[PDB]
Amino acid sequence: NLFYLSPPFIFRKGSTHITFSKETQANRKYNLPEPLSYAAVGGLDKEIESLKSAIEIPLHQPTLFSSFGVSPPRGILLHGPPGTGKTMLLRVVANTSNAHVLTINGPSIVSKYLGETEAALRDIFNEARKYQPSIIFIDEIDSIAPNRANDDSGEVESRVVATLLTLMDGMGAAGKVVVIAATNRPNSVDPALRRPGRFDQEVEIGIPDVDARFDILTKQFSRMSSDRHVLDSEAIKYIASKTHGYVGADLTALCRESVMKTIQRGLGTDANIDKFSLKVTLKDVESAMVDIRPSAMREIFLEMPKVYWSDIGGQEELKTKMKEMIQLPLEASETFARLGISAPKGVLLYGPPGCSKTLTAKALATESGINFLAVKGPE
Amino acid sequence: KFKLPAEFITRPHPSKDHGKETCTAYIHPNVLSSLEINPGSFCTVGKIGENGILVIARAGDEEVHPVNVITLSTTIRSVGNLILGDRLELKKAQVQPPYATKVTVGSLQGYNILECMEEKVIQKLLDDSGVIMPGMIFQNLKTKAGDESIDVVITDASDDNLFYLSPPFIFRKGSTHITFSKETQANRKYNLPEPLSYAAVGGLDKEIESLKSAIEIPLHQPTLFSSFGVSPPRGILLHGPPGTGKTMLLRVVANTSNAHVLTINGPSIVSKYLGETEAALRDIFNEARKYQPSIIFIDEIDSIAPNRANDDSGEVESRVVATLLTLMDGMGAAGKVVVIAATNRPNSVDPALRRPGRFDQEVEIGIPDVDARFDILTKQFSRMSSDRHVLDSEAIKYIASKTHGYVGADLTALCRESVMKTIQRGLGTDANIDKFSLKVTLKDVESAMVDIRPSAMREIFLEMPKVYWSDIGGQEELKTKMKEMIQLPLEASETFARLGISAPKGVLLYGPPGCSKTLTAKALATESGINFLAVKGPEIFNKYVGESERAIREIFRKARSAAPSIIFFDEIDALSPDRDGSSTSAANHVLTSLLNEIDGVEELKGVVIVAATNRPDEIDAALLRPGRLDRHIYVGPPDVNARLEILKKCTKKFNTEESGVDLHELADRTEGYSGAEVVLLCQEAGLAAIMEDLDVAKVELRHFEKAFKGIARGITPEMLSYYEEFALRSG
Amino acid sequence: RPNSVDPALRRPGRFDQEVEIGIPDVDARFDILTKQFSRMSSDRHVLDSEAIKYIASKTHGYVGADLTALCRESVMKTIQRGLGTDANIDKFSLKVTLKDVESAMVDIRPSAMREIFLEMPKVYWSDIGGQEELKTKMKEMIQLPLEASETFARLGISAPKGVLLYGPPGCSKTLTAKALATESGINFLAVKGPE
Ligand SMILES: Nc1ncnc2c1ncn2[C@@H]1O[C@H](COP(=O)(O)OP(=O)(O)OP(O)(O)=S)[C@@H](O)[C@H]1O
Ligand SMILES: Nc1ncnc2c1ncn2[C@@H]1O[C@H](COP(=O)(O)OP(=O)(O)OP(O)(O)=S)[C@@H](O)[C@H]1O
Ligand SMILES: Nc1ncnc2c1ncn2[C@@H]1O[C@H](COP(=O)(O)OP(=O)(O)OP(O)(O)=S)[C@@H](O)[C@H]1O
Ligand SMILES: Nc1ncnc2c1ncn2[C@@H]1O[C@H](COP(=O)(O)OP(=O)(O)OP(O)(O)=S)[C@@H](O)[C@H]1O
Ligand SMILES: Nc1ncnc2c1ncn2[C@@H]1O[C@H](COP(=O)(O)OP(=O)(O)OP(O)(O)=S)[C@@H](O)[C@H]1O
Repeated sequence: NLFYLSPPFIFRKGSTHITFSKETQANRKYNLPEPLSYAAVGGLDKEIESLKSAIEIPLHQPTLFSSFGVSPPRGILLHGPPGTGKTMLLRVVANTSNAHVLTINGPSIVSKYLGETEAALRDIFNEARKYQPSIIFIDEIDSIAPNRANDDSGEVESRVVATLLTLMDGMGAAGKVVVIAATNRPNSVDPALRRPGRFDQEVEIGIPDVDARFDILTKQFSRMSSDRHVLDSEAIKYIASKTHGYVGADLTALCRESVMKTIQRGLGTDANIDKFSLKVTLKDVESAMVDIRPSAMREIFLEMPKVYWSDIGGQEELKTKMKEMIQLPLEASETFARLGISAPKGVLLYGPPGCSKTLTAKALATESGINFLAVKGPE
Repeated sequence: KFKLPAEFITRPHPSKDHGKETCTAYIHPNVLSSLEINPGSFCTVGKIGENGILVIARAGDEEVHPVNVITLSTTIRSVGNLILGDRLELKKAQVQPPYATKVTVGSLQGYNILECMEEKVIQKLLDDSGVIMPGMIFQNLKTKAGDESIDVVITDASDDNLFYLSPPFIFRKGSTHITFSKETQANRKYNLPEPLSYAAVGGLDKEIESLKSAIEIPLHQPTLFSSFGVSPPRGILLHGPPGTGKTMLLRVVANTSNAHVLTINGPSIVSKYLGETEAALRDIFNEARKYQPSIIFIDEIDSIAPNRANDDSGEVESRVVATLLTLMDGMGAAGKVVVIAATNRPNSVDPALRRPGRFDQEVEIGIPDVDARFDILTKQFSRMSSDRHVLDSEAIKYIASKTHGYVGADLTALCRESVMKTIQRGLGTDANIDKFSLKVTLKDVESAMVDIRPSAMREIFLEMPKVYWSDIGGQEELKTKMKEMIQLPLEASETFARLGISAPKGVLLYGPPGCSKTLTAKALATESGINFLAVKGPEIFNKYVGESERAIREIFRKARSAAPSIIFFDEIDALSPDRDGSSTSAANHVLTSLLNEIDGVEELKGVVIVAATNRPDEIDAALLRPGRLDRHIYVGPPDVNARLEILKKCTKKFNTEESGVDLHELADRTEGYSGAEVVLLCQEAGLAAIMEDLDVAKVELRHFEKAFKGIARGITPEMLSYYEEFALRSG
Repeated sequence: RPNSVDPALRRPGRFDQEVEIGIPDVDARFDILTKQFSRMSSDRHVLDSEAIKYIASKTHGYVGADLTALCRESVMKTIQRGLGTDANIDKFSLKVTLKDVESAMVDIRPSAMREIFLEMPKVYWSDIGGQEELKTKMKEMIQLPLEASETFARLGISAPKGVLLYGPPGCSKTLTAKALATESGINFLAVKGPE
């Protein structure tokens, strides 16, 4: 009657047929945990190889540095805006590397009794020393190791930061141990904790480029079945160029919302329709994208009633020049790049009240595709 | 019933210089019996959490040995680098280790000891051990000359990795063979712990003499003070910026000083119960007093002893501080105990601890200068010693000259990153090269400098392009004057020291919009070599009463740390009203902080201040004085040659050499243009060419004429008259 | 911290009498130094008893433990002087010359003065060309009231304890502050404006 993660069976030669297959993974029926791998991470290629180097040499080839008379780099810190995939990197590092894996999940170690938070850290680092090689993860380091000089950091923060400092570089030794940390606020981490010897490397993990977003979208859509209908490159490339300022969590939300839109369309067609054949068509992605907001833009509220160029009566000169400024440098990038010329990046629209000044700004906002931040004089 | 302790304490053999004892661990017979380790059997000893050494048990006098103490000679203690007072885990050996054929007798003083010594006694000294391993040292063996002594090392043994730190071997006499060498260290593939020594510390000669004076006499020569009737000292407080060598000095003192060593690593003693933190301190000090001479180390003493008047310091903190005070200087005497504490924040340690009898000396471990840095780099590159090709002492001196602001940890990181550049170079030529066979050339140190910023500069995120002095057209006088300040003081330092004069520390760049001011800031940030800080005008201001001044003080602090350094004050007039009666209190206090921090009661040594302004007559006189903003340099609209250089640089990727346009005619045409207007002319011309077609070939004179017709001259004779009548003062 | 103790304990019948062990003045300093130099009594040579009054007169801010540190560092300085003259001179045979106490005073700053971290390179009254009236008036306040204390007590006057230095930028106002820090002898604190 017991409950198992996988059914137990016994092999009895001859009487149990060893039937071959080509499926490279276990049967999907079972909900077996499936290893996360680097192939699921998009972009960040150079950062991924930097993580590989700084994880591999300290743990799996230390005698190379001992041969060269230098200490090993026992620290990596990942910083960059939220949603860029910092915890994804920590989980893939955990699941890929063969090492003792320990985690300080910020507030998970914290206690209201005087010395217990510090004792949790000492036990974690002594376990890492005991079993080698070892990787210690600290997601949101800034939650347990604040600046220690600012006003709100009292004695408790001082003692926790001191424990981290002394367990990384103090009278005690390290061993084949590497500490990997992630933070959205690198400068809120204590300044004496980022010196070489502690978090020597600061592998920045920033917002994706157009190439990075294309990579993330191809890898996200590779997870699905043959119900995509988005041409592996072209449609995904259009979606990647149309996403500006996206970070990667929002792109996953966009894919999930596209699935939601396709299946709600299916329900609106008929309740008993054969959904699985309802390919997510690019218009479903479009309907999804209008219902998501870029990570860097949730707080940019706009009423923006979707102005288009044809609404502006005349002003053909202004329209041509604003096409020059906003559209062309992206639609003809290689030409400007090869001429060594950066397009003009500022314009002043001046004229009597009630002309097309603000309306042209709104038209740029809702025709250029790029983001659009607005300001007013006395606000 | 007898209770078995969980942790034993190392202590020294009192008995003898040498003998068969050299592998015997005397233990309390209660413990020996309880563990069934009868005398003569094989037992293992090791630091907690680590593999163990193999030794021979013996029983100690019941009335002298406490239960905790295990007694070991220097020979065995050298193997695992066991410092007296280290906590041991003792265990019985399940299996007798095998026999080796090779005994690799090394030397520490490096002589041909077989000539300096009679090997017929060396054989006895090697034989007596019974067990043999890599690492065992033998000490103070008198030479044939008698007046001198030698030390010996067993570097390795083998026969022709888990549960054992050093591979244990048994001395099967006759099958064992000597393989003598001058080598001083064990095979690094074993990965034994390498003892620390003072020779690994550089740039702290005076501080090292101070610590040695304040440790040796109080511990190993107390009768000297008693003869004079002065009480011995009890403390040293090492302090200084993070990364300067404090904990390294504590580790070296622990390794080299022949005293019982106890440690308090930050709040390692802080406990949830009401009186356990005080009990821990009292236990530590009673142990120190029981096993004199002893040293009690306290890292992060600002974390177990705050100021006790600070708001956050409650009763727990008060009780701990009181315990320290009473244990160091109270009604009971502490004996021959020296407390060496390291702290990055000396003023957070309670004032009562910082007075004679508690912390007599406070030794500052400061940021290394050029020579201290040369020492550090020499010592590390000597720790390399074959894989370098960085040699002749000039390349390391060059690196010391180039790595400004480095603190000592950054230098270790530089060596490591240079090694990694070597590894990836080797991969760059052979994807399977032998990484143990490479060498780290000066190219690699230079290639690592570009990825290591000083720890002082970590907070200063300035994402700037790469602007060269070749980008700035004209401004030759400005370039010469800026070189005189930025690079000459560092290249011609000896000449300045000889003439007795230091270079001026400030320049005010003033001129009309669009002429080279901030561009020179970027050029310095790229070409200067010395560290660059920048404040973008009113960036510092804050609604609160005392924060806008703290921003100034903090930026100047960060510049002091990273000296030599450049601070660029962009549009400084935002910070410096004229004090003619304006009621803007925050601006006036910012101005006063800036004044008193450029040239005030404390001098500003290595920082050079650059400030750019559009409206230079609005700046205060006290700021423009010599000593703060020494020399005023006018950056005006480019002349014909400067325009022409701008055009040649900007129009390079226009295939102008084909036909149509002629840059000299243009340079003459654009009189009165700011440089930005010339750049705009080129940009708009390229844009018009793109409009006539998406070619990549060439622009035409039609495009330049069209662009010229659009750009208006933003600089007027009133502006130039203003700037020239300001300049008229200099004469 | 007398006020940190509960008032109920600071009541007659529980803590009847409170005794204030204050900071020693010149006479207390001299008594302390006489007794700490009496325990030495033969390795000393400082015994003129005018040398000890001299030292006491220059030990500004010394609280009583600083004087012990002073004697100890004097022993160390004479030790290292002996080693400098001869490589293996018997350290037990040396004597503590007055020069040794003077050379120790350059290292021991009072415990009350240990929170004040001021860099302040050396500057001397000879570096400040001119300003002779200023130098005379600064001496009249910083040194005469300590050199001529008994005369002031006889005439019944206290010297003025404030001076406002004013003038155009670039003259020796802050330079005089650095000169005072280097050459006044007495302790130096500084507040840098809106700090
Ligand atoms: N290539 C990718 N880059 C980034 N995020 C991805 C990527 N692929 C999937 N994701 C999803 O985006 C999220 C990335 O993890 P997050 O933890 O949200 O990132 P993070 O916010 O930087 O880490 P935190 O703040 O410590 S939770 C997860 O929900 C992933 O499922
Ligand atoms: N070609 C046009 N010229 C002027 N107004 C136009 C034009 N086309 C449409 N409009 C309308 O006229 C009004 C002008 O509004 P705005 O574009 O805000 O003018 P405005 O000059 O920006 O006014 P301000 O900013 O308050 S001075 C809006 O209702 C527009 O929809
Ligand atoms: N010759 C040297 N001189 C000084 N420092 C050195 C030298 N060689 C290496 N170092 C580095 O200096 C550092 C010594 O650490 P410390 O500066 O004492 O630590 P800290 O950040 O100041 O605070 P704590 O409490 O002492 S860990 C280590 O990172 C060493 O690698
Ligand atoms: N030789 C040159 N001289 C001046 N400006 C140049 C030159 N070459 C390029 N520029 C352009 O000049 C622009 C303005 O740079 P700066 O001269 O630093 O402006 P500025 O002098 O600081 O004027 P203010 O005081 O900020 S309004 C840059 O964006 C460059 O593109
Ligand atoms: N005899 C002297 N008189 C005046 N200044 C001198 C003299 N000798 C050298 N100086 C220089 O003059 C500078 C003036 O320094 P400060 O005392 O800071 O001036 P200041 O009186 O404080 O003016 P302000 O109000 O601070 S701008 C010193 O830093 C020296 O470099």
